[PDB]
Amino acid sequence: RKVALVTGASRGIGAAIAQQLIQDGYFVVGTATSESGAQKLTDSFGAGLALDVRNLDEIEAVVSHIEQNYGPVLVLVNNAGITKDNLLLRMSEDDWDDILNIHLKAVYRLSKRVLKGMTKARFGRIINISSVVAHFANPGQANYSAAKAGIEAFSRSLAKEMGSRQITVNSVAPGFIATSEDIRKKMSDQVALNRLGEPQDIANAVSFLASDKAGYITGTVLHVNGGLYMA
Amino acid sequence: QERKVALVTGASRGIGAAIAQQLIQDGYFVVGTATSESGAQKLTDSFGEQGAGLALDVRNLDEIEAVVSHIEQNYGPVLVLVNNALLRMSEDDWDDILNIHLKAVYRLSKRVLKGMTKARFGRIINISSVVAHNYSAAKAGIEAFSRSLAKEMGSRQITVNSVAPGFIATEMKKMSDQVALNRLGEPQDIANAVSFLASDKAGYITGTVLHVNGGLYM
Amino acid sequence: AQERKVALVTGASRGIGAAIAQQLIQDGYFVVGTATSESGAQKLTDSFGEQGAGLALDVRNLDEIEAVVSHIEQNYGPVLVLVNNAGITKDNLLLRMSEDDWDDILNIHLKAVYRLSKRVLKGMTKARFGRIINISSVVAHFANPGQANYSAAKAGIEAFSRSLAKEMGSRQITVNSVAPGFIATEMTDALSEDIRKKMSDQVALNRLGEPQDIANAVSFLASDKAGYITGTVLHVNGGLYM
Amino acid sequence: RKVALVTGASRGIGAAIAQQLIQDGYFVVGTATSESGAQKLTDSFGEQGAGLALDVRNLDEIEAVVSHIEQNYGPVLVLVNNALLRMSEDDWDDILNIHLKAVYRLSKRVLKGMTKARFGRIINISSVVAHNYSAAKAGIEAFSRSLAKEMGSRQITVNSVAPGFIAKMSDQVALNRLGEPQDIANAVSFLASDKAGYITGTVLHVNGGLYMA
Ligand SMILES: CCOC(=O)c1c(CN(C)C)n(-c2ccccc2)c2cc(Br)c(O)cc12
Repeated sequence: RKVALVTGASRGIGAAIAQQLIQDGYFVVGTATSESGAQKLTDSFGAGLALDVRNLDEIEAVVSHIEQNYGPVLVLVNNAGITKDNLLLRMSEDDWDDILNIHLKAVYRLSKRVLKGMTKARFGRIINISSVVAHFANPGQANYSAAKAGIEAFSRSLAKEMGSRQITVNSVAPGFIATSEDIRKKMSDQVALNRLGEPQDIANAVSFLASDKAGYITGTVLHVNGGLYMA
Repeated sequence: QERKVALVTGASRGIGAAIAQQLIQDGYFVVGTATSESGAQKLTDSFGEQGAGLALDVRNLDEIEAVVSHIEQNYGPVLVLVNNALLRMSEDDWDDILNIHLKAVYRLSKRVLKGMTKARFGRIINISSVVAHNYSAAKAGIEAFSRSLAKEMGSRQITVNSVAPGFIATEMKKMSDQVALNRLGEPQDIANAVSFLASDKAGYITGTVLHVNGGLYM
Repeated sequence: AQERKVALVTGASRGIGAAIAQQLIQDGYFVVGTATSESGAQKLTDSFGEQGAGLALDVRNLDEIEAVVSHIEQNYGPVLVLVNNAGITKDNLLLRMSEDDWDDILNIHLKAVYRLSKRVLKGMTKARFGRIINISSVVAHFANPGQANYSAAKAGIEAFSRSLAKEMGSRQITVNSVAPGFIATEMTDALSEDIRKKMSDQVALNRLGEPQDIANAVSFLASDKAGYITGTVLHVNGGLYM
Repeated sequence: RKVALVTGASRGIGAAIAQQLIQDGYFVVGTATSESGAQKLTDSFGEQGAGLALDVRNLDEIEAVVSHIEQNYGPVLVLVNNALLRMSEDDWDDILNIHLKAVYRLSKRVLKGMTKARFGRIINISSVVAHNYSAAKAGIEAFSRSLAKEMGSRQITVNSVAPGFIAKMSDQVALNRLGEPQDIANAVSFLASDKAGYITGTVLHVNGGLYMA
């Protein structure tokens, strides 16, 4: 069983991805911010670990541990949902740094860390979860938008570098995903499919990318937003 | 015949052939079309029980309508439609290129629209051409057109997507140096993309271009 | 007395930053440019004459940024054209990209943009006039290896610009990005030739660009002739990326 | 003076574009669908422009007009091409023919003169937003890129300009107001000049923040 590591697995999009990767035949390590969260994950499967994506030493702890115990990480899903929206005039340095750290830096550190296993193995999937706001301006989301756009760019670069070693690096960019009724309808009017998304939709795409069926897809953003944004 | 019907234009060889074979494993009844009767006869032989080969020249509108009607009568509504593949040139050559690559897609999409609207399910997938050994006009045209169709067909729960191959093995090779994964694709790689798009796992993906080129272009 | 509007151009010593600063002068802005050293700043003064002023600034340091903007308002006027420009790189394959290679590049490019942007808004919201032009790069969209940190920073700049353009619209402040491609620079001058040609093969126009090309683009957006363009990316790459 | 051809110059955006190109210093030939319309254009241009009748439907008119321009005024070095559902094939054929077929023919026709002078600008303006992924607009934008790659070798630039709301609609716009024809003419004048020599294959959006790409 190739092992797959899914950060932010406790709920929503992350939970759906970890479950789906189980069904796909992967042994799945899901992580959560606190130890309450990691044990549930242990239960939902039958391995969860607590990880703060902001800390380098924790990241080194978890990955080093997994390679000893289960096997080298061969599918890495970087998923994070935390937001700290504010208009720029009201957005603090801490508000900026936190979101940049949790979304973008974490992708750099974990992607850097797993390369070794993937390179030896002749096989690798790094799948980064971005968002449609990387491309759609929404106010109060300066920090979140920038982080997600940075992840997509990062993925393209990393895809060039590691392609020789048969490792694919892609981003999946969810649209309006479910998780005020008027706010909901205004979001819906924009989507061509005329509805909001569900985490299963993202899990389905990540599963595809994670499989042998997507061995020739790399350096791409796969959009899953029902026509909200086309490109 | 019980299964949902998928129609794959130009299913004779390579990518077309591979797409149609996959859609069959996926559980669709597949009608693969070739330009000539001899070509369609071959398809019928190879699909066997779970398909049929029909002759179609995608250029003629009456032939387009005749073929879908024949399918509608014999097999069932067309729920999946896969349209398989220098401007300083003659005007005729250009018009021919856009009749085949763009007008046809428009015609077949309009033609099958009703059946998909009724079932409230539909897949339209357009395969752009293989890269020669980026900003090609046919590809660009086709991808811009998929986005627009997708905007219109969306309310009815129909997805329109294109799939862009890079270098795929035809026959043949340092073109592969240009590819990040460092090799040429296989037709099956495009087949796998189409199958994911064609299935119930891709219900919220539309207006998109799914690139299958190993990082040739990003 | 000085009666021109003030433009601040960060990283104006050489290449693209230099050309931008020289051109905005010709456009009739009073241009303050920055350099990484006091000696670098001096040269800018000896170049901007009585039409501009040089200042030393390490864009990674917040206090230093607050001090410089404060000093501009104190000696020259509010900053109504902000051009965030930075050329510094720290290339490496992710295998050998350290934490500091990452942090430092993200701080110089993306962070600086956030900090300087934020510090000049109110001074722009007051005069109801405003231009923030953020220099991006084509490697934000054009996969390039060994530049993961620089590509992420630049792509982030573009998205940040879109988001701010939305919040600052009511106030008549435009926020755009300009994204140069393969521009002949001091750094591009150092490379081999079959490789510079390798770069040019990819460009549709079949040549490398000039800093003046980027200066021309920024002057246009900075001027009264682009008052209805905001939240966009202006690509100046000769067809490298379409 | 270098010659600029501006189709559909009779009113609004096309009119503003022709006037700005004159100020910039080009000799401007504006086209109108009928002969009186062309005469009107001629009157308004003073002695620095001319008006010709051209119904862009007919390719045959394009040969006569460009030839007419070549013989009387000079070679065309700047060419501005000015401006959708389930409807009959015919409506589609007509829109495409105006928005895309005419452009192709015009672009092909001025290509040798631009090629010989080592200078060229083709600038395609898409239609205003009504009242995004509209087919004519998407098509024209896609077409401009393809033309850009092919024509780049000859130092000819091909770009697109995409207006938003040009004179609530205003509430959707970031700058909170409608644009003016002059907004488009300014963008066009920039691209048409020696300032924009390294810009090709792009779409210059001038929508006040309506859409951000
Ligand atoms: C069948 C509808 O599409 C077209 O007829 C053409 C398109 C595709 N666009 C609309 C997305 N294109 C097109 C082709 C390549 C790139 C962009 C647009 C056309 C170009 C010319 Br010229 C023409 O006469 C017709 C079409």
